[PDB]
Amino acid sequence: ELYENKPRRPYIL
Repeated sequence: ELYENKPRRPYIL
């Protein structure tokens, strides 16, 4: 739901 703090690259490329 709410946007949480992302770490590195989630799964993007």
